[PDB]
Formats: sequence, structure tokens, C-alpha cells
Amino acid sequence: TMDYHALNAMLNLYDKAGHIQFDKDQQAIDAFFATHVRPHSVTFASQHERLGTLVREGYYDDAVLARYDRAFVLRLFEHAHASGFRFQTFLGAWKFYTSYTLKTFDGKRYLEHFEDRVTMVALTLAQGDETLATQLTDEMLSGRFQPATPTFLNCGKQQRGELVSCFLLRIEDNMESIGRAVNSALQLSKRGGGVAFLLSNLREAGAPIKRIENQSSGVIPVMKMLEDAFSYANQGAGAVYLHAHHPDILRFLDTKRENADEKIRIKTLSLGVVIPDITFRLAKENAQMALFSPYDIQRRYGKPFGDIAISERYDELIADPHVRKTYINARDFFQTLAEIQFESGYPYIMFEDTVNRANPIAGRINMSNLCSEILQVNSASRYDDNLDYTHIGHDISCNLGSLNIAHVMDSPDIGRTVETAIRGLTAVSDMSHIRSVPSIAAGNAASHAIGLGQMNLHGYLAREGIAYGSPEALDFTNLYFYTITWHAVHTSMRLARERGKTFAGFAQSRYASGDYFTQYLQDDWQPKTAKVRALFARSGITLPTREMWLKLRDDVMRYGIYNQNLQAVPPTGSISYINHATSSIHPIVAKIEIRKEGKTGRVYYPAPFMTNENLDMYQDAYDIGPEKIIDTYAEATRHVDQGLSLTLFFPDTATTRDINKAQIYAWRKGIKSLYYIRLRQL
Amino acid sequence: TMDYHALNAMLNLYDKAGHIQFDKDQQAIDAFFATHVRPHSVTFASQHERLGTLVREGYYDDAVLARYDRAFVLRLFEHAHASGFRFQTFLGAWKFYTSYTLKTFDGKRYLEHFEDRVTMVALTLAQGDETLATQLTDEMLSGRFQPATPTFLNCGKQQRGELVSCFLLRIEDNMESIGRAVNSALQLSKRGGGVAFLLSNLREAGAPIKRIENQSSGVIPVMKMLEDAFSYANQGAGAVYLHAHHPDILRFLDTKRENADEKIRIKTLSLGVVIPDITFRLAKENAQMALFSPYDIQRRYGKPFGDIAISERYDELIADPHVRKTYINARDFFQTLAEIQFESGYPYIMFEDTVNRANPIAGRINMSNLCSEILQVNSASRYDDNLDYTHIGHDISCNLGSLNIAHVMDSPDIGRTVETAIRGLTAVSDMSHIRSVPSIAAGNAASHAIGLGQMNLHGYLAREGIAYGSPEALDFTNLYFYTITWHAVHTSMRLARERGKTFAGFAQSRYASGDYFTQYLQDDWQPKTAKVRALFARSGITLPTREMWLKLRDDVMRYGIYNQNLQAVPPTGSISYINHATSSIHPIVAKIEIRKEGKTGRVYYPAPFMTNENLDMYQDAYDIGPEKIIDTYAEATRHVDQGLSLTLFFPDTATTRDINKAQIYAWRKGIKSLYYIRLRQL
Repeated sequence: TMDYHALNAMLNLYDKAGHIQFDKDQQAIDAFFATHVRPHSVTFASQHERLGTLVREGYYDDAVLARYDRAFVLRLFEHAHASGFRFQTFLGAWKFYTSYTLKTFDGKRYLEHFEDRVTMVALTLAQGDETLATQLTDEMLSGRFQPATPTFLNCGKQQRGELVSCFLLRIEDNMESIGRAVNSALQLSKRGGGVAFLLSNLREAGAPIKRIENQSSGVIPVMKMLEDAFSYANQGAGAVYLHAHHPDILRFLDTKRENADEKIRIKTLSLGVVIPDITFRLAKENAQMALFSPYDIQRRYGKPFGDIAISERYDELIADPHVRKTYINARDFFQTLAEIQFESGYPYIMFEDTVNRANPIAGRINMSNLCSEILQVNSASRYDDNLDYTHIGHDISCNLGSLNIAHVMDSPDIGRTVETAIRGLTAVSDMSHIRSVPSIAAGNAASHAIGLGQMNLHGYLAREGIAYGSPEALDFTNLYFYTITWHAVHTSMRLARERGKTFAGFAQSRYASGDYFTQYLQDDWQPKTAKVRALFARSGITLPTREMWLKLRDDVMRYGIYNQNLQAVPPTGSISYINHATSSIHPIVAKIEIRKEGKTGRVYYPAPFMTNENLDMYQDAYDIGPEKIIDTYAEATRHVDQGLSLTLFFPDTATTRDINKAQIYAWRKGIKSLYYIRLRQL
Repeated sequence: TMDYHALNAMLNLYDKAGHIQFDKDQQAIDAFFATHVRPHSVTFASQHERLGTLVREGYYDDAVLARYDRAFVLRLFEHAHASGFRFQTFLGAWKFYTSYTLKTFDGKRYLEHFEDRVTMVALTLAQGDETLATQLTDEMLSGRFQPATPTFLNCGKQQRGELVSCFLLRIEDNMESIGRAVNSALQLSKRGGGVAFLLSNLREAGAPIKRIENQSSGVIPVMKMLEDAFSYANQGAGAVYLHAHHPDILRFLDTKRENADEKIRIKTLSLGVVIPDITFRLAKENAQMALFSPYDIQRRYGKPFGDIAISERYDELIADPHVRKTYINARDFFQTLAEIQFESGYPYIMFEDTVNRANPIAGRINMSNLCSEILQVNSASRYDDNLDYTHIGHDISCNLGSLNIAHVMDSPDIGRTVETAIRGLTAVSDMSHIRSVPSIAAGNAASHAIGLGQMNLHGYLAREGIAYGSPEALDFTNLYFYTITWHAVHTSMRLARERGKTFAGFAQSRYASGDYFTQYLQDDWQPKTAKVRALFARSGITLPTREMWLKLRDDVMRYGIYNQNLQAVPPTGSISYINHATSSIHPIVAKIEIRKEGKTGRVYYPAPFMTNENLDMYQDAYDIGPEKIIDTYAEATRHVDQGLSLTLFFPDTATTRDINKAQIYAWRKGIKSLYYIRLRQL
């Protein structure tokens, strides 16, 4: 019966009673291992000899093993293979062997299995610490923690790409900066990519140059340039963010219209827009939108457009005659916005006042990343004519990992679970040295920002018989994130003691003063529901209490924190299939997801814990709709210091107004940002 | 009668006897000065007060005057205005006031007249030396010398652009270099522009990267990137050169085809192609053309494609199995070549063996400039990951100026005439510090290359009743350049004594060994003709003699030379109209040239010394044809150490074969390069 594809395909059939036949997927795993994995895996007389061979023939990096006693290494591997790990789905297994595990240089045999890859990851992150390493191994094999693909994929390998592949850069209003950006785009893209540029500081189309009254091609030409950079370095991708109140806003959005011109046509780059609070109020009362000149604003306040608070100074700015102001219709802005999103899925939205109002770090937040999940502060750089740095500013980069909620709730020692992931991601940052872009490097060194995310929320809720979006769900979500947060700040606090240093700028932060905690010292803490009350109960998990916050608040005000930023909820792409989770805290996109991969062209993927006796608990995001989704992310947004990738799923019948209403709701509810607008499918 | 345009227009009418009515142009000058120049020029109570005012209100740069005793400055100005300078044509006057002379900041009055601008130029170049300054003034006012527009236009002004605006850069086969190039393109273009890049070292489309077998998008994506750079920084322009034997040659030429695709479509960038001797031989015997991989060549010889001698190692390379070789048809190469030129005017051709065979400087010449007149050696640069220079190579830049042949022959002291121009251009280089591109700066500092050119050759020949292309013309051309050359090497030799230093690398040069002079120590020196013999006679000019060369050869082998390169014959654009010369040593493009400028849309320009009694001596380049033109440039190419911009003018009936035959002839005759293919007009 050894066709694994056909077996998998069986997941795509319903019996006269609309039931699936889930066992067939297991059979497909089995036949996969028997007909393909085993027959093409390389097995050694022993671990010792294996590590020997792999180092010798150039596959594994001895440098990583050299930080441990060989005996320890051999033990850890064995412990790993004895955990009794199993892939839960054909896709997970297939995805791991086809694109994660290590193969021979000629691509014909496999040199690694799950526990192996895991082990090496653990060894790399723990960098000498045996306990840590062991903990990493356990966390990963239990399915509890699951680092982002760029980490899980390269750790320990000799031929590896970077561990960090997510960057946010500023551009300053001058050729030096622009030239650097293009260069940074080349350098980064050329290995992993995932780069976003802020364009808000650039002078508008028409602004003067060198005293000559009307010369400025605007941001478009700058975009075209990035677009080509990215294209040339083939892999990586780019995004640009522009403030809503920027004079080029409309032509900026027009680039993503099928029907416009050739040099107002950016096909690859992703767009993102920053929208402050007022522009909402203006549209409410059908007023005009004032677009301010970044050129004038600079000369008149000594700060770039992107470093000032538009909303706060909206009036002050309008009254100032020195600032040229052009106008457009607020409502029309949101109109074209929805129209573009409607066709391309973009832009992204970054709710500038909501974000800065929550931002505990000194400074402002003016952009976001390619997945609209990262939110940190940055600072300008200054260059010499020869392009040498004169002052190295701070740009942003971050590594990610997330832990499977379900599995977390299936283990009493949550504190350990969180401390370990945080330690591991922290190690990722510590080991990062992106020298090709000094600001990126400098930035990482001064902040140690990491992003610990969550996934499998829907999968969890389903299992425990809770409907997505319901009041119980909303209550879990809130308390669960309430918790994770505690253990993280705690962990980061501890780290600060051990390393005897905090993140740069800690002193000016909110953590230092204690304001960060006011929220957790007031009540709305305990369970709105009873079921939820019992879930944490049955779990052994202990919801942090006033005393515990009060305590942490003192340990934090005194010892500090290591990481400037801890949490962040990006979309879990393929790592989620190997971990067998529903992609983040958003409902499943389908009961049986279909991917276009392999000889068959199709590969099917059933959701976690889903059986023919609870299908009614697995409703797709389209069915659940945006309201319930938004509502969920909101409970989380209260705690996650960074941000979460939020995609709305709309029917194909939906209208721009529908979209627009979802967005307003989002704004109204506290959402820090929005990702795509996925209209219906093929 | 005070319409100057209408008067000018009169030059566009023929009487029943096909005669023009040249006096009307003079009338147009007169009415111009009376109705426009005078009424809008600003005149001061005295020079002293003027220099005072202009420095105070921000127009003139006191820094330049501060290197002289004010009294000297006042004198020089007066001497200037007393020379009795006159514009010879309405266009010259109109061109000077509309786009060279200094105006008030609001653009409504004139602050300068010819002698004024000249003076400031002299003051700037002479940098303290009164004699020099005075000489500069005389040379310029007599119409003898005429510096390139970027110099004549900015010297002395407070708001000025750079004096040097002509650059040639290398690109190395790696992202750092590519990133820098884009940046250099931005930086340079953003002020004057005129930049050319060598692409020959870049790996071909398909070559490996990082061991991965088929990844290299080739040169096109790199071109698109430059193209966008140039576009963004609005002004400046770019060129790319590619070796004929480079694997991407065909797709490189295909970019300039109307009918090809969208991402194989470079509209702005100019193309140039380097073609060695063999590819000619191969096409002769209808063989195949071997295209070698620059990727392989590097790994196997430690030198980039562009630093090796293809022709010399053509066989050796074909036999080497390590060098991947693709093939195309030689004859087909030249076919598509002519076809492209046919439609766009390009490419340019750089006859690589001819050039290196003449090149007296140690090293090879692999590219050229935007006007195909510059030919020097360059050397690679090496960068650190952060884009910082690790080793600063030597790129190329050059400033130009040329002297009106006629006026030169109308003055006995040619030696002074040449020494002065050389001194002045040398000062241009000495004062150049293009810090935004270290290699450019380093290069200029090590070579002090300048380019002294010629113009008004046709105008001269006509006046003296010699037909362009005739044996007498060919004889003058040769002897005249024979002469200029002497006085230049002499001048540069002298400079080396005064400054007590020579150009870097002098020792490895040909000047040091003495081989440069072998040519001038053998005969074909004296006049083939008798008329020519008398021209130099009537002039007082003394054709250098064996003893004079023998002497210079000893002074040179001992004291050295200051400039690595001296001569170069670019096209004289607008400066030629103000100087009233025929554009370089090529026949006139018309008897009454028409330019599309001003309120009238048209402005007419009669050639020098042309009257209704010698029209038959002024035949256009179309009439003269390419053979005679080529023949002329050949006589000059024997002496000019750098190169000359050679454009062929073909009838609209011409065919690619016609073109191709002109090119072969050119190659055969010693031409170092070719510029456009101007097919007939509108």
C-alpha cells in the first residue's frame, strides 16, 4: 500500500456522512518512513563516529561541539533519540526531510533526523551550558518550544545562512543615507532577506534641493531603487513604510494599482502605512487631511518627519506658516486604502498612537517589519561623504521563536518553559554580529531584543471544547498571555543579574520607573469564566498574583532587564506544520489545508486534535470572521510588548466598506497593527 | 530693426544665387547687446566696489581673490576689458549670457561679461601666480585656449558645481563592489554626472555563487540598477562597457532593441563595447567566437576577465578545460552590432589591442568614458564587509580643455600657448578632491591626468583653402599634432622639475625607458606637401627636430613627467560656439547649424571664416564621408596619448554593411575608438 501521497490525498475525501478518515494520514507517515526516509538515511556504527565523519567531511561545525565535553554531546544525542518523538502528520515529516534536515552534498541521502537537528540546535544555543542545552532539547522535543526556521535550519551546520533574518532600517533625507540603504538592502537580501525601510523622512515630490525651488522626485524613485536591489540579489524580500500624513501618500499607494504607469509601478516591494489617531477623527467628521512637508518640518524643528508626533502637533503644525501643507480627503484616503488592499492584500497598518502609547521604551516607533509584528524604537545614523559612518545609529533586527500553547498547558512548570525559550532566543541575539550593517549590529548589541511568540491557540481551544471567539476563549487568551508575560519579564530580569547589565536606555524606560506594572497592579486579572478558571487549575499553572507582580516590580526597578523587548507574535509558516500547531492564535484557514508542493502538486494537512467527533469545533477564519479574530488579538495586545501579525479573512463578496469597518473596529479595540487582507481563495 | 532673432534667422535664407547674407548675423549681435545685454547688465562705480559687492552678497568666492594682491586683481580685470574682445556670432553671445555668465540670484540682471568670467577663471587656475594668471587671461581672450564648460562655468563663483565632471569606474565581481558602484553613481551623478562603469569583470548569467551551480543573473540586473541610480539623482548620465568576448555580450546589446523585453531594457544608459583584434580575424574567416567565463578565469588566473589579454591568450584559453566557453558567430556579432548602432547610434567601440599597443603607461586599458575619448589605466579596490575600503584602488577622472587651432597658428609662440593650457588644466587636477569616491580621488592624486584637446581644424583648413580630407590636410594634421605633443611632454617634464615629483608609476612607464620617443627619432617627420611646409613657415612655428626630441628624451628620462596623460580630443559642445570654432578636428555638420533653443525655437550658427566666396570649402561631414574623416583622426591618433571622439556620419540610405565597412577601415587604420554612428537627420 506504500504510496504515501495517495494516502495523504485520502484526507481530501468525505464519506456520505461528511466524515474524513484521518487514520489514512498516519498510514501515510508510516509508508513515508518505510519507503523513503529509512532507505535514504545514513546510519553510523555510533554517534562518536558520526560526529567524527560529519565534522571531517564538512557538514557539521566542530566549533559548536568544541564547547562541550564529547561525552556530554554523545549523551545528549542519545537522550534525544530516546524521547520517543513522532511526527504527527505526513506534511510535518515531509516538510522536515524535504527542506530542513541535512542531506549529503549531492542531495541523495539524509544525515539527520528530527532529534539530531534538535540536538545541534540545543548545543548551539546553549553555548557550553549543559543544563540549558538539555532543557532546550526537552522543550523542543516535547513540542513545547519551536524556534523560527532560520534558526532551526542552520544551527550546527558548517554551510549555514544567518540565524537572524528580519531587519528594519531607517533612511535619512540625504544621498548618503539613501546610498547606504540600497547597499544594506543588497547585503541583507543576499542572505535571508526580510528587510523593511522607513520612507517617512524623505522629502516630498516637489520639495527643494540645494536651494533650487522645485526638484525632488519624491519617494517613488527611491522605492524603484530598492525594488531593483532586492530583485538583483534574487530569496529575500522588502517592504517600505510611509506615514499617512506624508505628501506622497496617494502616489505611494498608487504604485500598487494594476492600471497605473510604468515608473509608478512597484511590483515586488510590500507597502505599509502608518496612520495616527486623528486621521481617523478627521474622516469621521468628513474633514480634509493635512499632509505636511517633511522638508519644512526638519528645518523648523530639527527633527525628521518620522521623529515627531503628528497627532500631538496636528494643530500646531497647521498653524505654522513655515510648514507647507497640502490637503486631501480623509475619507477618500481610507477609501483608496481599502481598494488597494482589496486587490493586493496590502497595505499593512501600523496604528502609531496605539503603539507609542503602549511602548514602554523611551523614544518613538515609526515603522514595522515585513510581517508587521516587530515594533521597536530606532535612531538615525550620520555618514561622511565617503559613506563612512560618522555616528552609528540604531536600527532593528530580531529573532523569533514561539511555543505551542497546548503543550505548554500540558506541563506544570511553565516558568521553566518560558525561561528556556527566552534564554535560547537571547543566545540568538548575543551570537548575532551583522557587520555589513553597523547600525543593525550596534542596535542588537544595545537592546538584545527578542521575539517570543505563541501558536496553536485555536488547536488548543478546540481540544478543550471552547469555540473560537467565545467569551471563554477571550478569557483564556487574556490570562494565558498575562502569565507568559510575567515569566518573561521575570526571566529577563534574572538575566540582567547574571550578566550584570541591562539593555541600553533601561534607565529612561518605563520599566525603570515602574509605570510598566501599574496595569498589573490594578485588577481586571481573574477569570471572567469558570471553565477557564479550571483549565489553569487542572494544569497546575498558577496565575500570577498581585504580590508576585509587586515583587517583580521591585526586582526589576533594582536589577533591571536584559532584553529591551520580549514578545512578538508573527505568523508561524512551515515550522508550524512540523510542530503540528494551528498557525498562531488565529483560527485555522481550513480543516484540511492544501499546499501546492511535491510530485503530486498537492499535500494535505489536518488540524491538531481534530477528529470526526469534533469537526464542529474547527470553523475556518472566513466563517469565524474578523470581529472574533480581532477580539482575540486584542486580549493579547494588552500584554505583548511588541506586536502581532493580524490578517483578516473576508468573503469574496466583501466590499471596501466591509474592510474599512473591520479596520475601524480594530483601531477602536487597541490593535497595534494589521497585516493582510486576505479575501477569499482560488 | 532691434529683433535679434529674426536677424539671426536671416542666415537661413538663400538668394536666387544660393548665397547667404552673413552680415545679418553681426547685426543680430549688435541688436542683442543693445536691446538685451546692456539694459540688463549691472555696472558698478568701479571694479573695487564690484568685487566688494559680489563677495558680500554671496556671488563671488573671496577665497579665490584672497590669493592675490587686490591691486593685481583690479589690474587684471582692466587688462581684460581692454583686450577688445568681441563675440563673432549671435549664438556665441546668446549662449554665453543665457547659460554661462553669472546672473543675480533672482535671474534678472547680469553680473558678468566675457572678460570678467575669463578673469575669474584665470585667477582660480593660476592660484596665486600672477604671470600664469595673466597668461591664462591672454590665452583665453585671444581665443587660443578654451577650457571645458564645467570649468569655465564655475571658476570663481560662490555657488559652484565641481570642476571635474568625467569619471570612469571599475566594478569588481562581488556585492561590496557592486554596492559601491551604485553609490558612486549616486554621488557623482548628483553633481555633474558623466560616469562610466566597466562590467567586464562581472560573472556571466548562469555562473555559480557560493558553490550553488546555476545562479547569476548576469550584468543586466546590475545595469538596471545603475540606470535607476542615474535616473533618481535626475543632470548626470551613465555608460557601461562590456568586453566583446564576454558571455553576456549578446544580451547586453539586446537591451538597446526597441522590440525586446521589459527587464532587458535599458533606455538611458549608454553602451560601449571593447573588441580585441582577433574577433576581427575570426569574423574575417567566418569562424566562431569563443566567449570565456569571467568566473572561471578569475579562479584559474587570479585576475579578473578585464585584466587579462584575451587576444594574447585566445588559444591558451580555449585549450584550458577549466574555463567554460560558450560560442557565437563572429560575423553575426558584427552584424547585430551594426544593427543596434544603426537604430540608436551606439555602441561605442574601444579597440583594445590598438589602445594597449599605444599605451605608454604600465598596465592595461579596459574601458572608456561616456564620450569614448578617455583612455587610461585603472586598478581594483577592495572593500570590507561594512563597505569600508580595505585597499583603495585607482579609478579615472579627467578635466578637459582644448585650443583653437587656427588662433594657435596665428601666433608664433606656440610653446607658451601649450605650456599655459597644460598648466591650467593641471591646476584643475591639483585642486580636485572628490572625497565621496576615494578611488577617484586617490587616482587623480597619483596620476594628475589631464586632457588637452583641439578644435577648429576644419575651420582652419577652410580658411587657408585646403579641402578637408585631402593630402595637404592629412599632412597638416599630422605635423600640427606632432608639434603640440612635443611642447606638452616638454611642459609636463618641466612641471616635474618644479614640483619635484612625477606621476605615480613613472618608473615602470615607457617614458622612463625612453621607448615612447623611438617613434619620433625615426623619420616620417617632414612635409609631404609644400603648402603645409609654408604654413608652419608663415606662422613662425618651428617643427620640432631630431635634436629637440633627443634632448627632451634625456630631460624626461632624468627628471620625469608630471602628468600620466596629456592629450585627448573630446567633442567640443557649446564652448565651441562661444569660441567660434568648428567642433573639433572633424568637418562641420552644416554650413548653417541649427539649434533648437530660445523663444524662436531655432537659432542659427554660421561656420568660422565662411563667406559667400568660399562656401565650396565648407562641405558637411555627410558629404565628406567617413573615409576622409577616419583618415584625419588617424594622423592624430599617432600622437594623442589618450584618444579622440570619432563619430561617423552616414546617409539615411546606408546599410549595416556600409557601417561595418567603415568600422573595419577604422580598425585597420589605427583608430583607438569610435563614438556614434550618426545616421542622417530629421
